[PDB]
Amino acid sequence: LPKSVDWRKKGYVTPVKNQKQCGSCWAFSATGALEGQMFRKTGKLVSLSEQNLVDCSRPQGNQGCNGGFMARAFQYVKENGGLDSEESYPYVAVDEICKYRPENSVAQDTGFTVVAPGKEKALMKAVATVGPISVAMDAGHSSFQFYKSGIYFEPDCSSKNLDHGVLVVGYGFEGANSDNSKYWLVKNSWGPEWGSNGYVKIAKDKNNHCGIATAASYPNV
Ligand SMILES: *[C@H](CS(=O)(=O)c1ccccc1)[C@H](CCc1ccccc1)NC(=O)[C@H](Cc1ccccc1)NC(=O)N1CCN(C)CC1
Repeated sequence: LPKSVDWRKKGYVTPVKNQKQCGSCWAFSATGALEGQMFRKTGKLVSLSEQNLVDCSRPQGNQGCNGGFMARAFQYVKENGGLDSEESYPYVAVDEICKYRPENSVAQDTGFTVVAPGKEKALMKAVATVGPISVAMDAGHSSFQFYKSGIYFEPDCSSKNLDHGVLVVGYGFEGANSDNSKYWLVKNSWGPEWGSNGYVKIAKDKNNHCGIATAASYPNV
């Protein structure tokens, strides 16, 4: 595998979005992964509708602004037979009634693939050969809220108790040593003003730091 990967450089990633005052992180992680996979198959990067996921995936177990799972979002897309674009189904950061319109569907999946739980080597393989991967992490510490640059490392992070869904768009390392200061390049959904232009580097190969590889998955297009 390459020593460094950054799918943003290949056009697989849309601009950083902002979930605002709604616990829809899972929806942004899901659309991010689907945007990358749809790009692989069509060569077109189209911003997808998180609102569509928020309003419509309750039957699959999601609770809109009150939390959800990327896996169940992918299941919704499969069962629903499609997902609308952001332009046609705008984000309003509140739970509303499903308004999915088939004519505006621009993405689909037939299910999803789960990365071996807790295996950072497996996650690395997926990121390198598949594209952006949806992941869950423990981002509940104040250190994460205040992240600005460098490699994020929180001694109190849990690899089991996760509370935030984000997107791994690559990996690499700082300094000159390819085997040191390694990190996962993560796209957050708190706007471009947060962290490093909306992104955060999470310590990689540091015993599955913050559970980055505990619940990773990607939609099958
Ligand atoms: C997104 C995380 S966030 O809101 O940006 C946030 C903010 C500050 C610190 C950490 C995280 C949401 C928030 C959900 C929430 C809303 C309101 C009150 C409490 C919580 N979190 C999720 O949706 C997580 C994502 C996830 C995916 C996979 C594995 C582990 C976590 N899921 C979630 O919280 N769920 C799952 C579904 N269930 C019905 C409700 C709770």
